[PDB]
Amino acid sequence: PTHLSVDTKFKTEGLCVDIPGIPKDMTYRRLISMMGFKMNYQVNGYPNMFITREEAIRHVRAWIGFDVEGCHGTNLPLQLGFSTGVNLVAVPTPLMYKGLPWNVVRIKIVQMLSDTLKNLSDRVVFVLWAHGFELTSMKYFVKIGPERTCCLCDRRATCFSTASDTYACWHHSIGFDYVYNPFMIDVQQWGFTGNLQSNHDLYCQVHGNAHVASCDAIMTRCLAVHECFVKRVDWTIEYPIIGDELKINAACRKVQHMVVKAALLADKFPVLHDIGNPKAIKCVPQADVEWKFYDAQPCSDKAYKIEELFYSYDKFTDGVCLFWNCNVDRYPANSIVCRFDTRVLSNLNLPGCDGGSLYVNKHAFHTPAFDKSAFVNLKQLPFFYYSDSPCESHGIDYVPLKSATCITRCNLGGAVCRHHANEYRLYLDAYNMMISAGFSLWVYKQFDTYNLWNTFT
Ligand SMILES: COCC(=O)Nc1c(C)cc(C)cc1C
Ligand SMILES: COCC(=O)Nc1c(C)cc(C)cc1C
Ligand SMILES: [Zn+2]
Ligand SMILES: [Zn+2]
Ligand SMILES: [Zn+2]
Repeated sequence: PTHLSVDTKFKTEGLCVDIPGIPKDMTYRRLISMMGFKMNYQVNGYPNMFITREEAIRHVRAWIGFDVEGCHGTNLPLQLGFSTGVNLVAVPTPLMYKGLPWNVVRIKIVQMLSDTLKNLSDRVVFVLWAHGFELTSMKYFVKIGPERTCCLCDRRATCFSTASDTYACWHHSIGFDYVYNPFMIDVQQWGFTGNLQSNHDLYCQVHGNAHVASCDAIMTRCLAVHECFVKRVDWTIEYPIIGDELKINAACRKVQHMVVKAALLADKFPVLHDIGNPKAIKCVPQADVEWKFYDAQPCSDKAYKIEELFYSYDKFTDGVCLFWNCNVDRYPANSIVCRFDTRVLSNLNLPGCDGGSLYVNKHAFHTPAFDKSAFVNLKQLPFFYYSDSPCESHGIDYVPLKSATCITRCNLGGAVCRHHANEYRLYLDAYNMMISAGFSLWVYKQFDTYNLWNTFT
């Protein structure tokens, strides 16, 4: 059971207002045929246009919500809405475009999907709340057949051009007019009571219903993200590397060791309460401190309430609390915090449910909306580099470093050595990588790097 059987049953009740008289008994095979496509008994990598919830989850980066609303349908104009906020009007002859024939609408669809998806995925998954018009409109912009490769590269073909009779991936599709071998999933097949807006609004207050097709496309995809990543969580699914995943993760580990090490050296807390991932390891193994761990999985729905995390019966007020990606409603004043900023624009961060974002880096993590009020008892952690390692080069040309934030014995002594200058510049690069990936760093108000200078005596 790798792919979705074309002989699987498809519930058609949601389709009968646009398509009156639709048979109750229906398979994906008959549905695809009714959509004007022909599968021709082809065992060439594309067994079905529709996919399972499990395949959809593995391909979350390819998700594009799609809705079609009849403005007046062979005789009537259709409004094509996508979760990118785009609305196109197709004539049979929140960005709104005026009525145009299918031959030009299809060119815009290819361009839009290609720019959105080229750095996210090898495919497109149309996420629907199917009522009929969206399925019957696909024949005007989609072509299907065997799996193919790009004419200019080795990636799989996602587009076709009738002008040159060629196939292309999302990176090489300029001027292509057809979407080739797209995938799709109907959210209505998952068993819901009531319409799209009533199910979406149960969990999300950030997406409204401005009554246009793109609003429904956005609500549709958001509801699918809620079901697959908020209410259901699977950390055993691995996602491919598409960007700076490894550098970002390495940078996070470097910054954590640095910040926690200097907080312990500057304020000498007797105990550190490490709250978060139950698989955490001490980030400063040589530190004197009493290291105590508290297990909390990443919260994917709402931030943890500090009262439920700390109360219900031990002394968190003693020493310092470390919340490394442990999203709480209000941090205590004695904290060291790393909190992901859901508003960050990146190829790793996908739009999520109710202000949250879906951060995909090896695993998918739905993260509650970033809230500046969580950090009221703390301040932003300033950049700094600290090193007690000896000044000794060993073993990439040089320019002398001058910086008030290079906290080393050589800078204290008046002149930064080559070793600490190379290490500072590498650390600053890792730091900038982590911040630009969306991570934010917060610290207890008494934290002062001036206290690190006397750790060299
Ligand atoms: C970060 O979590 C703080 C906290 O309250 N943890 C805790 C729990 C949950 C149960 C018992 C019996 C004891 C403690 C210290
Ligand atoms: C409950 O924690 C109260 C608090 O603010 N603790 C604190 C103290 C007392 C001294 C230093 C230098 C730093 C911290 C974080
Ligand atoms: Zn290509
Ligand atoms: Zn929503
Ligand atoms: Zn040095």
